[PDB]
Amino acid sequence: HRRIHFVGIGGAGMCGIAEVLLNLGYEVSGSDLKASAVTERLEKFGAQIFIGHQAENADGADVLVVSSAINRANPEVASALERRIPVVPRAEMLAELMRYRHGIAVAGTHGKTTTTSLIASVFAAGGLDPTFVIGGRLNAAGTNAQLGASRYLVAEADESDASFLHLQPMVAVVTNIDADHMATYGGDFNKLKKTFVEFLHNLPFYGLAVMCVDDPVVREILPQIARPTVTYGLSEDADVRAINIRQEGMRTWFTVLRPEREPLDVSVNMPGLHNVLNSLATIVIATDEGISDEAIVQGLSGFQ
Ligand SMILES: OC[C@H]1CCCCN1c1nc(Nc2cc(C3CC3)[nH]n2)c2c[nH]nc2n1
Repeated sequence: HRRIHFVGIGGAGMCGIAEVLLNLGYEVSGSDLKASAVTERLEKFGAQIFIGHQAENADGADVLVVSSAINRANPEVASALERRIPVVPRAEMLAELMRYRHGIAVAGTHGKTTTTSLIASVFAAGGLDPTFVIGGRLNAAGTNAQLGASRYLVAEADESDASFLHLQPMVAVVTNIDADHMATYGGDFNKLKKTFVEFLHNLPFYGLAVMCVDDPVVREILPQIARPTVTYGLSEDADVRAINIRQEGMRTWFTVLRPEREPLDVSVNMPGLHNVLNSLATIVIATDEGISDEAIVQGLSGFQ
């Protein structure tokens, strides 16, 4: 399959996905109700854009991406269903981008968004210009460069998303495991916890699990993770720990302890121990990746 067609390519987090797919070398087409600077950019990058929804826009497509669900009203979808051209939801195509890059999946009920951004900020300080996914929207700092150009793809992993178990990351963080989304799993918290174990088992044997052992549920499932694991937290028995936490204004300072490394003084421009924990998770990923102490310090502190 070589040509991907987006129904409503302008809106949502549709445009970012199309942009990455162009970067990967696919033929990309899309329809939308109104032309915009978003569709002009996609067209400049090689996408074929149709204004209006007629069945002939899906011609030649090997797969359709829709933003919400399959709508019989929209004729492109119905013309695809009738040719058995698969129609996949936006979120699933978004998840699969990770198979083409060195993916870093940030899971956890709370803190996914700040941790993803901290990671992207540090990697960017290290010259790596990652593409990152927050709220289903693809971003990077390069602006002129196509999304997906970096080797690195940093993405929120939401345990209530239907594609949660279809991510193929190289690195996975679990900041914490809460019962918010029990209804997704029959309303059973034990089922929810098993899904996080399953999610971590999507790592390859050479992958990394980054686990916040300050959360008692993360700590409970730790012995089931049969994947390389680095723990972090304020707990005294974490691999990567924060000590001597202090303040200077809205800036939080602390010293991070790492195995086989000297103590490193960092600071982050956001308050509360949760942003200390977000920094530790970032520090673990950057360290394993070989990023320098200078870029870790610069990425964490210059983060607004
Ligand atoms: O159960 C401990 C959890 C439960 C509730 C939030 C505090 N806790 C936490 N948070 C993190 N990050 C966050 C959280 C938020 C906003 C929601 C406040 N922004 N960033 C974490 C990164 N690693 N570990 C974490 N723990």
